[PDB]
Amino acid sequence: HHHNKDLKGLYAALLVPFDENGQVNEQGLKQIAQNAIETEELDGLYVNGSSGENFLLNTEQKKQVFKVAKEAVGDKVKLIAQVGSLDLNEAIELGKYATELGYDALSAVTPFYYPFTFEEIRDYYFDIIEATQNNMIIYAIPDLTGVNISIEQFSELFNHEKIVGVKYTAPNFFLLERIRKAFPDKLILSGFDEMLVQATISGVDGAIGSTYNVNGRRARKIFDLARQGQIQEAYQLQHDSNDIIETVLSMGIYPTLKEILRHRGIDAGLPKRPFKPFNEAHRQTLDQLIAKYDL
Amino acid sequence: KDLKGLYAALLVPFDENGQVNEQGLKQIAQNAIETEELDGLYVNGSSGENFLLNTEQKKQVFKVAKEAVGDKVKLIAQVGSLDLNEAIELGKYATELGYDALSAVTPFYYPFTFEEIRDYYFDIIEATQNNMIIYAIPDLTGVNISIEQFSELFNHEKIVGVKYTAPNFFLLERIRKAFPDKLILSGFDEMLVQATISGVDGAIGSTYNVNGRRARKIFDLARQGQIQEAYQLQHDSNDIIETVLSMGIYPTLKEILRHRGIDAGLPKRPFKPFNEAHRQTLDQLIAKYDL
Amino acid sequence: HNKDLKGLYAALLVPFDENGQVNEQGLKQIAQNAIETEELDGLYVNGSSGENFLLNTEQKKQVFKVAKEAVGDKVKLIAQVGSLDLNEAIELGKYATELGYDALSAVTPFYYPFTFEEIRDYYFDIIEATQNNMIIYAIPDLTGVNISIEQFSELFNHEKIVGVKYTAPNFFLLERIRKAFPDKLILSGFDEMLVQATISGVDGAIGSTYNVNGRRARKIFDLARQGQIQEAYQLQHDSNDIIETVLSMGIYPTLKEILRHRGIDAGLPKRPFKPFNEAHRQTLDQLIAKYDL
Amino acid sequence: NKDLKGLYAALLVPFDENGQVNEQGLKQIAQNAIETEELDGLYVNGSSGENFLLNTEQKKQVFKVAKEAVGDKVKLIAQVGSLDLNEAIELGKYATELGYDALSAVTPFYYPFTFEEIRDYYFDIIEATQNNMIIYAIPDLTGVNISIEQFSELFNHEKIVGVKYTAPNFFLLERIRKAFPDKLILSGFDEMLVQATISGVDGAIGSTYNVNGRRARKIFDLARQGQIQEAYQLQHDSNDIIETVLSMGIYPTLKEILRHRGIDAGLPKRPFKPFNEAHRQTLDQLIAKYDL
Repeated sequence: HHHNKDLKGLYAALLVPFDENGQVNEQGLKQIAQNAIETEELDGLYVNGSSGENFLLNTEQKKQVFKVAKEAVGDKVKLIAQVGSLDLNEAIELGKYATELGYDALSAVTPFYYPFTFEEIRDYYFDIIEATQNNMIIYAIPDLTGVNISIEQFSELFNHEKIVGVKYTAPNFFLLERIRKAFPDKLILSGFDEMLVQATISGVDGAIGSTYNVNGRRARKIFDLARQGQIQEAYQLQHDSNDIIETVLSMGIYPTLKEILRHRGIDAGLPKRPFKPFNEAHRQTLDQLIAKYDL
Repeated sequence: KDLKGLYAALLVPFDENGQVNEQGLKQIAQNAIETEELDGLYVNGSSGENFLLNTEQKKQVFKVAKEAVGDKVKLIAQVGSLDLNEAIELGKYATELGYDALSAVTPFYYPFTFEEIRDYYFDIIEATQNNMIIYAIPDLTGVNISIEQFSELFNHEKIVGVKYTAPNFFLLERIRKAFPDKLILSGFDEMLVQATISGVDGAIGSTYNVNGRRARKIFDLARQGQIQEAYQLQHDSNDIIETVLSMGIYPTLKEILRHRGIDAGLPKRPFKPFNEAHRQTLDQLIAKYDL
Repeated sequence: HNKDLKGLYAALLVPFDENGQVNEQGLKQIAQNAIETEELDGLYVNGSSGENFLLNTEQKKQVFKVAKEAVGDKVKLIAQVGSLDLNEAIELGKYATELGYDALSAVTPFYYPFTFEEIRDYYFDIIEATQNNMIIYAIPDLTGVNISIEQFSELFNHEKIVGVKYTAPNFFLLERIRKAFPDKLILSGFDEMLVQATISGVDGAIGSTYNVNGRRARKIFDLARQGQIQEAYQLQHDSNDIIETVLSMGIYPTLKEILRHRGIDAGLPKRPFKPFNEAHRQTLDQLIAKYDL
Repeated sequence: NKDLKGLYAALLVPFDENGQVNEQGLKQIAQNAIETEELDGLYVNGSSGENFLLNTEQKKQVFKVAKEAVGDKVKLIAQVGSLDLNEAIELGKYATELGYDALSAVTPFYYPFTFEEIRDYYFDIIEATQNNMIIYAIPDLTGVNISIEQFSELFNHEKIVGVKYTAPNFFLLERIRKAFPDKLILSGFDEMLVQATISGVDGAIGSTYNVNGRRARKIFDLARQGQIQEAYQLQHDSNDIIETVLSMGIYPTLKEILRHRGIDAGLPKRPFKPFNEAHRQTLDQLIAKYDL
């Protein structure tokens, strides 16, 4: 019954603080990590994903993020390693690395940019797994990648015993339900924070999110209350969170989330160029959001 | 009447020449209210093959539907058309028949500006004096209506709500919050449970013609907090919905009703009749879910 | 004998009054302007440009009849009868055939997600009932409907599907179609890309802006085919200034405003299209003086 | 200080089984583009070179090998665009120190960057390298569209000297052409070379020119000579080639055409799959029919 359900829970998609030269701030990274567990009371980190600006880093920076995040948390804390890269050699090297550190599972975004064939995408996942022997979590983000995965295609992927589930962000709830019903034996972690409540009643096993770095407590309440049948209160907390998410998005989500962390005393530094620093023309509105929701 | 609740998007049976089978139409209407226990009918919508009809057929449908059902049945008339004159004329005829509100698809095909789209709704309201329900269906029309555009529409005291089909639950949420006193009726049968926990006041659907009981149970159980059960029922409804789409929805839905002894006739060309090659699979569905 | 349908057509504009009723005398002036002033080979009638999809059946007939009575017997006349209502499409196709239009045309059925087999048989039904030649009208940007080459060949296999009014913005698809169907009429419908369309082997063009810019359009088409490509292109530069400007202002109302400045009773657009905005007038007059419209 | 008009090969790269660069093979591909295909230049480490699959050393190696493989009459453009701005700067410097005539960069993708962010990514690379820059716009792969307004702001930088244009819109191309008469426009859709030519492009960069450049130049010359019907006939032929190679997996197949000439074409880098032998006969017919 609990087969493949080990990595259930709520996960922060770890944010990364940089210095003026795109270099990782290690003490700040350590702080954001500890904030996700200790303050936001979350189950795990999903490390070197979209939110950690992973795709702007060189190979050594990524390793560095994999190392500091595991150092900064206790053994009870679930850890997923996003090692997806267009460079399959890099992703294997990062895969072996993350595995040897004790990350409980790997994840990889679907290959993008090039119009890869399904067969090509499938064997990208098969090759990472072959070389690393770790469990693998599909990361489907069609809004950034342009890549869509039919139900027939998940069936082919989920047919590998080491492809354990999916970080699901397509916004389609007909698809999510088909998937949920077709593959009950597989983990589905949802990736759209602003739709947590809908994903919960669609039977997701949990969620991964950028905004759970600042709003992990409301997010837990949303997930737990919906699973309890307290729909109305879950939805009201989803209103609050959607105020939050909509505001962060209109200011540049990763810098803004990082400014919210700064305000708690964290050294959240800067985003990596070409991402721009938080624009001060947004500061007041950001402070109102913070006061109002006590972030 | 307050317009809350569950509506069949009324299907229409046609003969070989694409003419309305009045007697089968009466039967389809009575099936929705009496057998499927629905609150009302949404008449001349997408599911009634409305956009294939001429003006007289439209009137004929409005008349036969209204005459077929109890006085206390909620009735919404989709009068939306690319021909504004036609829509005004149809809005008047249905209002005079006693339809409780009007509904109109966002003008489509031509790339109308928002202002143009706005005053089409306002011209319709002005000529008819009936309440109006926006029919938003971007998958069919290519027209999206942003939150600010909903604000301006909803500022009109006679635009009392939306039949919402955009597959976007972040926007559904924002609209639900920004407009707590407007009517929201969801249009995606396959996502009724997600729409319900999102605070819609009801739902309009083509598959409620055959599966309105299950639909009611999703809406009620989800709101009473029996969410696991609501969701299981959605799993079941989505087998039904998936099969039917794969077979051509309107004719397949009509084949299901024909099975109950209803004279569900034919789809209007250029839709093709139900393909016999699907019948076994359809029979298995009907048998499995007692349709 | 049948006319060679090759050539340059106005997508005919229609003037209305305050109530969305056809202004017949203006419509006549518009049809005469296209042929006598703009010097075009023919009329494509009740197309997108005639605000056709806004009309009732009686109105579409009216427009078919006025357009035909307005031009000489030499003038090529194509009737757009595409409609979601197949019965109406057939009644219109027969009415235009009886008027003596040289070909029918029909937009691909839209709104509903029709099947390709369904789109095909809508066309075959129209032909069966009218016995006229049929021109497919591909406007994927308004319909959201696309036709692949295999779908075009299944369509073009009908001997009475004589061609396509092609408005997809894909010059790879167009080349393939040009290649695969040398025996079929391809008329391009993207006025702003007439030069590229000519050099790709189109048999002519249908277009709304030819109502005011037909002289330049003909020179683009002639010069491009004579290999005077640099001058051809310069006239497309100038033509696209005009297209872009009227686009920005609401194309059908603005084109009818230009017709108005020639003394034509171009009336109003049919609502929900709004009338030409006075705030654009100055710019339009400058455009009119600079390109002598 | 060359003007950069003309026909470029987007240079393909041959790999071994472990995704490593086959150098000897690379040299043959550069020389085939220049010597056999009679082209003005190479666009190096672009989409066609499986660039975005490579690590940083690999991109250097390609830049270095391609450059050593050709003479000084040969115009060279270094595509250094990268989600990693540090890396993009690093490569830009390296290419510029090797003598590349200009740099090029794909618009930052994956993340939904704002325009200001896209603009300053280009400005920083210029700042750091001081070479000329060529915008690589490829909306079909990136989902990034550049408006005429955004081109004007970009082209306002004296070092942004042009654009490799692969958008499929000829109204926009014509607009661009008219508004920026002083800038370089190199079209990137091989299947639309003729239409781009008569639309006033200064030349073209393409993957199929590795095997069909001779035929390409004739499209480009004939259409300018106004030998339009002939140019277009050669576009027909070319598009039979393009369509056939696309249906088989463009980069591997193109490299298999090169093998028939005795080039050590190697393999593509995974997750790209090697040319599938089920296509062999059809490819051989194509090579035979179009004399490749």
